Amino acid sequence: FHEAVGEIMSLSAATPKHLKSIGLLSPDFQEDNETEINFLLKQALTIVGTLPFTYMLEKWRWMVFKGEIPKDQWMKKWWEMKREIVGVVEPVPHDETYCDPASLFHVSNDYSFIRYYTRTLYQFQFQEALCQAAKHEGPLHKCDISNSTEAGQKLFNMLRLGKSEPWTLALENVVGAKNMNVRPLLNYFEPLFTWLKDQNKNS
Ligand SMILES: *[C@@H]1O[C@H](CO)[C@@H](O)[C@H](O)[C@H]1NC(C)=O
Ligand SMILES: *[C@@H]1O[C@H](CO)[C@@H](O)[C@H](O)[C@H]1NC(C)=O
Ligand SMILES: [Zn+2]
Repeated sequence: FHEAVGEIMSLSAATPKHLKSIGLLSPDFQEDNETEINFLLKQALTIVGTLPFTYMLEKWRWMVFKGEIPKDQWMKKWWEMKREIVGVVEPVPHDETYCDPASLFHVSNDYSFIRYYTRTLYQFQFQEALCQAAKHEGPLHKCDISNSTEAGQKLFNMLRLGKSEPWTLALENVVGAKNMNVRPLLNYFEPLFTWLKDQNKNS
């Protein structure tokens, strides 16, 4: 929750609407659909890039800790999972002597990694929610929650809650749902999704 709340503010502030309203961006600057596509793809290379990697890493760690993977089949299973979840193949073969996942900082320093997954969703579930109280009409990526007191009050109703109540109840106070949902992310990236589908006709 902490990082999602921190991140939605930056997501809204980076919009060209707030930039042209703050004076940094000249008012005589109309955003072309090409620039919107470029910005969406730059965002996706981070947001949608990290999701399969995070999910695969956490699944491998859970399967190791649960004993489903034998100690002599770790790297085999790891590079098997990476070839069908992340879609990434190792350039050179690795035996059980390697510990490639341990080369990551969060693995060798004993940090839970699933946090970076849910945080990627929650923010969008927040953002898509906060644009409803802000009465946004256009695409989600152009939404700005500024100047709208209703969205701020809806957010604060959960912010003041803290840990006193279950996180599901906190979600229902903003997104109106008890379980995490991925539909806001797809709604956010739909303009990029259509363009990507159109660009891959022959590939
Ligand atoms: C919010 O209100 C201020 C005050 O009039 C205005 O300057 C600004 O353009 C409005 N919109 C945004 C996105 O800041
Ligand atoms: C932007 O819209 C124009 C008008 O339909 C179109 O010709 C152009 O291909 C579009 N570009 C992108 C990146 O969507
Ligand atoms: Zn932070």
